[PDB]
Amino acid sequence: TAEVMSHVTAHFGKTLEECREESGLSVDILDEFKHFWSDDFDVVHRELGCAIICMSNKFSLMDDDVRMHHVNMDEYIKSFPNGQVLAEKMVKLIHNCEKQFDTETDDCTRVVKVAACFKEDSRKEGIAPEVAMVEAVIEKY
Ligand SMILES: CCC/C=C\C=C\CCCCCCCCCO
Ligand SMILES: [Mg+2]
Repeated sequence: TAEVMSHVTAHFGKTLEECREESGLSVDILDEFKHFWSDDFDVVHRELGCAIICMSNKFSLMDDDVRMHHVNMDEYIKSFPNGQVLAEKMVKLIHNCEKQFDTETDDCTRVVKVAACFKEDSRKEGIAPEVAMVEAVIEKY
């Protein structure tokens, strides 16, 4: 659900700043990872794709070929409250996007294209949070 995705996003986003330099991702492109979900944030920059690799690697969410590791992704998602309701759908949805971009061999570019597809399909399927839901989780600390 969108509520569960808010919790996943809020945690996943904590590795933005440590990944910023190696990805070449300007603050001007993305200042806080929660804005990934803004209606009018365009998910396009190769640097954001590099950042997403870097952030995923932190939680072993990538397989040897820089695609989603399905098992580790499922385990990550179920580590959040009610995570089991989202885990099957989210893997299926991401993997479907990956197949559409399998002919992009540049890893950063492939991953940003996959991220954009995942955002769009997440809205269609009802698992996209609003920024305010993401902020509400972050704000409990
Ligand atoms: C991914 C869990 C954190 C929540 C939102 C972040 C979304 C951006 C990226 C979606 C996953 C992309 C990994 C697939 C790479 C295929 O080569
Ligand atoms: Mg490769």
